[PDB]
Amino acid sequence: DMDRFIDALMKKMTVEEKIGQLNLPVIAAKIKRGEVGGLFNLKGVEKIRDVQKQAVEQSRLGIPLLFGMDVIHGYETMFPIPLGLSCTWDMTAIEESARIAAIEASADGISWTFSPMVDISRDPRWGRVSEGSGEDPFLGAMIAEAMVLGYQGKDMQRNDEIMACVKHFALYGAGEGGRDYNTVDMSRQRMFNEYMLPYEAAVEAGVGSVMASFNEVDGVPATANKWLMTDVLRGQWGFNGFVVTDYTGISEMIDHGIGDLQTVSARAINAGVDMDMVSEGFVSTLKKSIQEGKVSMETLNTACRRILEAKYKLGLFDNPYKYCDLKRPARDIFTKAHRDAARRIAAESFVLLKNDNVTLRPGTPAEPLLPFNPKGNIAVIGPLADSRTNMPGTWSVAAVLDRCPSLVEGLKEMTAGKANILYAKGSNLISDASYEERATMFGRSLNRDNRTDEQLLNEALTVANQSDIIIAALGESSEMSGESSSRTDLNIPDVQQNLLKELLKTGKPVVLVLFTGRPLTLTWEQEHVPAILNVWFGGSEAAYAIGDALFGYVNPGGKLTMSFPKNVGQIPLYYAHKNTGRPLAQGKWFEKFRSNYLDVDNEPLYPFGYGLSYTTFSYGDIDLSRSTIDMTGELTAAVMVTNTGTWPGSEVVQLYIRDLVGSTTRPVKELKGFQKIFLEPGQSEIVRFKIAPEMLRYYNYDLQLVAEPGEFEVMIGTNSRDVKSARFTLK
Amino acid sequence: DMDRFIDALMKKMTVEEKIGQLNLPVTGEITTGQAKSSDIAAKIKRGEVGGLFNLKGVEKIRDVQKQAVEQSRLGIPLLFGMDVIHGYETMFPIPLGLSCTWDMTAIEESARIAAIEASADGISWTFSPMVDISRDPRWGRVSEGSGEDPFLGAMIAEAMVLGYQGKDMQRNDEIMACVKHFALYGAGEGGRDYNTVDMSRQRMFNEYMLPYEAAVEAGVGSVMASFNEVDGVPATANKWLMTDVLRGQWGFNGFVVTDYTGISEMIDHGIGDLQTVSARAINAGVDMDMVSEGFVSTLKKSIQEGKVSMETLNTACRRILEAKYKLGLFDNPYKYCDLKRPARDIFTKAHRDAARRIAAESFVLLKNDNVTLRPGTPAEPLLPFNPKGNIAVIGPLADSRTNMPGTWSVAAVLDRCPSLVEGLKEMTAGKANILYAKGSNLISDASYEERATMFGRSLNRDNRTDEQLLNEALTVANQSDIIIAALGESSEMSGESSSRTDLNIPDVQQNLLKELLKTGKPVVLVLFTGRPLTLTWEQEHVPAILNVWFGGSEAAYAIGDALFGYVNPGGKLTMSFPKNVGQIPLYYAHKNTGRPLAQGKWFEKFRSNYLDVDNEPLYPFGYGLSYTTFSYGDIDLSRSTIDMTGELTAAVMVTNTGTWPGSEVVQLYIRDLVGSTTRPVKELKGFQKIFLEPGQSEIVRFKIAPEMLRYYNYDLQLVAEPGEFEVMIGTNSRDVKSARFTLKL
Ligand SMILES: [Mg+2]
Ligand SMILES: [Mg+2]
Repeated sequence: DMDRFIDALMKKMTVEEKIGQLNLPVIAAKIKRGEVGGLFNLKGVEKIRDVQKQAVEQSRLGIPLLFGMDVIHGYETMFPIPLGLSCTWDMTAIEESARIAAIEASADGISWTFSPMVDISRDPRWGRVSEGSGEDPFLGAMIAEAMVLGYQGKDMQRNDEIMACVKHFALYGAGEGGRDYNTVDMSRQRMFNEYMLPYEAAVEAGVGSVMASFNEVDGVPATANKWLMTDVLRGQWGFNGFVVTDYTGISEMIDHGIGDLQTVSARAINAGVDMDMVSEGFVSTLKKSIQEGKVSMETLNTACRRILEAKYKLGLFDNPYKYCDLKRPARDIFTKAHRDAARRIAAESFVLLKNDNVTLRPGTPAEPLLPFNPKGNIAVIGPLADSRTNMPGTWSVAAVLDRCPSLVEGLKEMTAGKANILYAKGSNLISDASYEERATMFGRSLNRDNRTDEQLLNEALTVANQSDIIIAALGESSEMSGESSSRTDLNIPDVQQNLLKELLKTGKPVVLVLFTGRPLTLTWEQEHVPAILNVWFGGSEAAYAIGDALFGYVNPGGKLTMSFPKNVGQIPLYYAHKNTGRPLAQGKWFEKFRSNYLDVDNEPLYPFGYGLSYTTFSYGDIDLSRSTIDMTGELTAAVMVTNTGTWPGSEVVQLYIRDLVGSTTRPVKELKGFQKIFLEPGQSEIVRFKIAPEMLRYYNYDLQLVAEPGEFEVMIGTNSRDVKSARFTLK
Repeated sequence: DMDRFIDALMKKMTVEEKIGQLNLPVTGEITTGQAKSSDIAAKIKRGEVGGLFNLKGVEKIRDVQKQAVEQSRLGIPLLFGMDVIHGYETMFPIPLGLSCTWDMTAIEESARIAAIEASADGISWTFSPMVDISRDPRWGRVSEGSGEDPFLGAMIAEAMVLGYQGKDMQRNDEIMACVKHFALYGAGEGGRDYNTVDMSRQRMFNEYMLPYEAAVEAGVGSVMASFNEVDGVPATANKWLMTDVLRGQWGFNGFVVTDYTGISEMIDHGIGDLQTVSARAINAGVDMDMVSEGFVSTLKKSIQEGKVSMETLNTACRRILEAKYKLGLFDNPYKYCDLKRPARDIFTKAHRDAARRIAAESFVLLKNDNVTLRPGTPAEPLLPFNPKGNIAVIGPLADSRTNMPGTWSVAAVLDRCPSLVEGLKEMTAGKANILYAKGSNLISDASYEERATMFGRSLNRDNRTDEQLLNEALTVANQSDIIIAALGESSEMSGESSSRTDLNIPDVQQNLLKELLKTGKPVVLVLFTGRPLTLTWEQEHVPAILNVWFGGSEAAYAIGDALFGYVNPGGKLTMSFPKNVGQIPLYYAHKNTGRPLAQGKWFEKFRSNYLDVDNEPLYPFGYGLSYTTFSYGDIDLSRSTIDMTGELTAAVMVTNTGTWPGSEVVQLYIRDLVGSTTRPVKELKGFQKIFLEPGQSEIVRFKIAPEMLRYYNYDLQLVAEPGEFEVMIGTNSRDVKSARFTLKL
């Protein structure tokens, strides 16, 4: 068993060797000296197996390395960016995507992924919303569990299972101004009720590791916050794994302004940080701090033991080359089977935001543009129409970017012999050249040239006037989101929106195929464009998935997981908000002396849980099996859902609960369940949710997790806004 | 003594009479909320009323006080309250504008004058000062406060309280003040009034609380509970706030009043029914119920049921009686009911002359670039200029009397204030011709204009086309020697329940501005606003920009004073002006983060920065220009190391290097370089407003002591830690000279 093996190995180690287990650089001589616990961002089973060999046969002790990577939404087969993927509301598919990424990464030497990212954000200015699962902790928690299980399985003993790492602990999504890395501040009550659940869910799913965040919390960088890294993570949640820093998290505490490298390195290990990514703080200062009494041998031994336990649980002491089978890449990476799964999941992720009836043929009743049969001349226009490299999304560091089909390429393939795909670039990404350069970093160039926006527009209008339909492929480049990609404006960029306006003016039907890593401010587009399909960034097979949706091979069933505001001046806008003492009643905007603005109502353009279908669904009234239950009781909430349109399709039936009165103020609703159903036209299904007091608990003023007696409102519907309602009492 | 008198009075009182002292109905003509009261005369007779508010006029107040004194069983006199915010009838600048004077003597003076006028007319109690810290210029109530900084906020709070109350409120021209809104109301989410507030305890104490504490320590007689929740509890039910901090920590001896229907609004907040939330309020330390009738209609039942004790009720009642006693109302119920005072104390020339001086002192010169007026002559700034020829005054703020005083002017006579055109015409009679055109409406949307001009601020929008308005303005402009573009907000685009998601000069006004600039005539933007605006376009394109906020009843004259060079602008901003609303919140006293963007390095991947704009406000905290220029020598520190017992002096020579006499606000900032928690990159810890003649120099000296270096650490201990400090002095928070020193144990 483990405790004896590790007891025995640690009794053999020098202090330098114990310190070395805590070092994660991004070398050959360091491994020989036992100064390396793991490496990251090394790609290829060949390079990795050879680094493992050195560790195993050329260090005094032969301790095997962990090999890490940001395997975030795929290894080479790229699934949608996590924010897009969350809109599937499909935990089975989400688990599957993680399973596949693990199969591919493990095939190539990787034993550890820095995933899932589970940070709640209510602030769409932050580029890293693309990396998460939206604004809601219940859904965030369910996804956290699905991802951990996908990567790790039961117990990481299979050679196609790897160690997951829940990040970024904690509260990194609340950075002020939506500006990445910026100050975070909130009450403890808000932390636990509104931000913490997804981290806790990952811990409770058995996640092997946790990554400490860049932000301060209560004026202490998270990487030195003992309350977080020990008292909450271990003391409250019983986490048995290890904590890694984010990239140079330790030395960045110097800039944060809490001390010199020795001081913050000591504070980090004393807080419960076990492994040091890149900074070399632990390696270069811990011996000196042990000599001065600033860090005890107990503390060092604990950190070391945790690293060794992780290696042992991965089976690395049984076999250092568990994940170095040179025959696996050919069998496991970028296979048709995997790519087909990615295409299926990508189509499932898209959110149909609008699909109004349009007058297509003179005299006929108006009908929607989507879906359409692939025939005639199909214009595909815009700076996202013919880019391979922008398809997979940000966070695709192992992807072969220029191997992904562009939208034009994929639609060409899918329509060959049936329709002509007519391309025009239409516009640059944005007017400002310098902006375009930074927005297309990391190999995402759109090959901007000397052609002016007027030139590009004119060419596009010529093409558009040759066509029967216009697919406007517009929005963000993939690197307008991700890390260090914060925006103060959330529009479709200037020249693209002008292009869109001019395309509409041709009188040809226009479908907006929107690429984005985040919520955008879309009021103009909602007013003027007949059809809006949010495709996020769908991964390496996005082009094919988009064709599937456009041509009706798949009926869109995605639902938003983050509010879409009308303007940046409404931020933060989130569905699970408090009522205030002066709530504006529905339809009363504007009212003086209510909580409202002079210039816009309080509502998002599209709420949490919003998404349309090529069919329609109708909800009957809610049946509650009980009108009252006590602290040990239960009841069932039941609703009949009917497919009332002409298309087979899926619906995400959403369960919300409002605690009407609290000892503290409670949100106007909270997601507490969901079921994704598939119905043929005319078919009905009674959807049942079990409601029990465990679900009704919340962190009160004293941070006691309790359900208080009183009345609750149960709401069920197609999104967080449009719901059927019923009430019951807890005694 | 007071205790004996109050003991005796309380011995006579029924439970209903003690409950009645906690009740504050609304009456009169002033509207500051939705709910209205009824049956007040009979309620007073029954002893069910402790005070009233929104009643204006000494004759009306005297009649009502005579009903209280002569016709209730016990004759207990009423408090009479009003929002006397920046003036009674003689109106000073809106508080946010006034804060830009950086002149505590003038601020105190303005409060003194307001107290003299209000007290002359029956008022014993003002709901002032508002001291809420805000970093969010979307919020309309930034107009009512003193900006984003707690040090300056605290000094202003003291100045206002002292101005209203004096030493002890004994004089008949002294009134009770009420610090509001306790607490954290300026941090409402989205900048949307009344919305959720949430923050850490450390943030509360380091960043938000000091101004409330300063008012308490100045002896403020009352505190107003805020509308927002704090830690999930409406402030009106928050016992930690209203008891533990206010009384427990700060030793407040006065009483707590709610804001307007604050108690019944807790039902909406979602913490229970009227009885439950009223019981919670009084148990928390709330003593007086504004309008809701929570206390009067439910406390007896709660007392019968054991939800509120007799000791709790007695304590709340005693606090109200103590307030009345300290104001001298038991000695003389009619102290403030001198029917002959209004004719001699209100809206006098002396008061109005002071308001005119203080208004000119409040303006902030944001830009004043050289312009070539005529070939062969070197370029000069447009401001100041001699009044001569044809001076155009154009825009929707050009000829509006009622928009001059600003929001929260509930007792002002709005249509008596001169418009800008009227004032400039008076000031230039026989010297220049004042030409006028409205030029544009306030904003394209007529429904918005209506709600923005409520409370008697109509601009008299007509059915003229934008074409008619613009063409008339262009005909004026093309005959004019200079154009005064009087643009910006209407007064009620700020104040309560006036939040904006866009902070531009409104559409049709900005279009007007573009067209005026296109004439090629020289254009001065005289900008009216209650809040920071997003002015990047204007800073690029307009030669001269004078921020006049809302100057009060004499604003038009003060504006003439500045334009014509009778006064040299010396105002400095007290709140950051963002480049766009996507940067909110911007504030100068911010943490470094772990990935600070080095100066001049925008854009850098993997630093804390945005893709589309740099991190900086257009105009930083403390920003303001003059008709002259000031230069700063290097800082001289008297020693480089001190201990906790010591002190040092930071000195710098400031020289007037320009051609005009004028004032400079010399600002002291300190950075605690290393902390056990992260510390702001700077914090204002002092200032001195100096006046220099051209060529004159002055050595400005600041005492720096360890007491100034304290902050609330992780454990909320108010401590100074040993280590390095950076002393910064300069003309605003951005442009500073630096020196370093060490603090030791
Ligand atoms: Mg309840
Ligand atoms: Mg220090």
